[PDB]
Amino acid sequence: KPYNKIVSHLLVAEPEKIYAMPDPTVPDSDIKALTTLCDLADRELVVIIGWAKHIPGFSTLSLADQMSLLQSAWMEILILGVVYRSLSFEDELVYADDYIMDEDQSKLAGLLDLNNAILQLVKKYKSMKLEKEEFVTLKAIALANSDSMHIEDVEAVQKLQDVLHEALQDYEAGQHMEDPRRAGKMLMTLPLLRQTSTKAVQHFYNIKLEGKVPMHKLFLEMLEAKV
Amino acid sequence: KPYNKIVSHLLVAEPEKIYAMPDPTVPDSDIKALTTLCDLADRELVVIIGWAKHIPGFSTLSLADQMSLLQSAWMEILILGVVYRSLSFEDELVYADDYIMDEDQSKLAGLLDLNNAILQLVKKYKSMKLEKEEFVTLKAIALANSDSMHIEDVEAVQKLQDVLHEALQDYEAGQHMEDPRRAGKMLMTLPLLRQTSTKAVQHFYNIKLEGKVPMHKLFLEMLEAKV
Ligand SMILES: CC(C)(c1ccccc1)c1ccc(O)cc1
Ligand SMILES: CC(C)(c1ccccc1)c1ccc(O)cc1
Repeated sequence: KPYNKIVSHLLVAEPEKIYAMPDPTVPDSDIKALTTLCDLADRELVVIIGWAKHIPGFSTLSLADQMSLLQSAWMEILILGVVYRSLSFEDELVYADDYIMDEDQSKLAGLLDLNNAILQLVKKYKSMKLEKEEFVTLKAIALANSDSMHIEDVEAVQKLQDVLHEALQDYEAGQHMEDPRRAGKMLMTLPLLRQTSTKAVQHFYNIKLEGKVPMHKLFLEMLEAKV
Repeated sequence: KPYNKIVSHLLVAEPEKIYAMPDPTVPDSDIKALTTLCDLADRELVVIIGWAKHIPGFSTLSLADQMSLLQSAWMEILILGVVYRSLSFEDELVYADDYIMDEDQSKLAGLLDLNNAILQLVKKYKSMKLEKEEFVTLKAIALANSDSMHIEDVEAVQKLQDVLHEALQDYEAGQHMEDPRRAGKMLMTLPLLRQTSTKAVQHFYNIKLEGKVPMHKLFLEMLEAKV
């Protein structure tokens, strides 16, 4: 009862920060902004795949089921990261330490509506005082609960959901006795995460189809996955 | 402890069944199918607005906040209804007793992908053995948790969420002692409901823009709401 092992484990499994490194030789444009974001996402995806192996039971799934979960959840994981990094900021999104977007920049990149939705997620989590413990557990839950149409072992995936849900419940029962409904409140933030992710995916799929922004192999693979 | 009053209340507040009444004089087409569905939805929307007043604290919200919740949640409520009606069927959606769509009909109407997503929701709820008690409580939660950008009294809306979340938790603690994580499992079905609803809204917005399917006042009002 010092607190949940799965939560502790997810905390130590947390990947190091990644830099966006916008090209200082390129003039600022919508194409620059979007090229930078997609490049950053491609590198994050590598780290996410590595991170997932630390989740209890994930590496025991078939490679196919592992990839199905990742192909469904990837954008929710990416978004939750930016959301968390942005918690101590106001009306700004911390994509990286060297890449913090305010309203004007979002307009320039054509991302005003998308970044406003992400800011809505930030707003909700701020008022809830989302902790790192909660963030890492929610990223794991979003992976397990990602609703892929293509799952082979449905029951094993449901088991993984249950293991991580239990970790959230246990953590909340021990750490937040003042609110016995905090775990459920955390789970009730997942629909807006799903909604914002669905919008981000279609948006960047549209950018992919327009052909003006170069994208790397892994990002494209994730983007080109079937719903 | 016979069981939760809010749940009992929602049960008696449950609206009577509505008929689709496809026009028997009109030849079957995609336009007929979609005209019928949108007409049915328009009449359901009237009943949903009436139903919401029975939810504790809802009518105490300002008219603006009431309408914001409804304009964000309406499609999730409509979808959850079809999902529930379809639970004892296989690969068919019971839009109404006189309007049950199989795969072929969905293809004809251009709804294959949408109806497959709704069937995924059905599949999950079947395996969970979703009860009417749970269905009615989830419709209410989806309304309160609908994530409108336009809320005036955020704290009152959060209170409504909490009241209905508490009802779900209490019901599950009393009725399903074999699974102390069933309430959370119910909440973890809301992201796919949100996802499917977002897709249904854009789809029918596209149909609205094409101008070939006539739609009524209230349905259009709900469709024309800002995200
Ligand atoms: C490019 C992408 C997918 C993005 C950018 C803007 C809005 C939504 C997603 C992104 C990139 C990096 C990241 O950490 C999170 C998301
Ligand atoms: C027309 C609409 C919004 C619909 C139809 C097909 C797929 C998704 C939504 C609908 C209509 C009636 C209904 O009970 C639930 C949904």
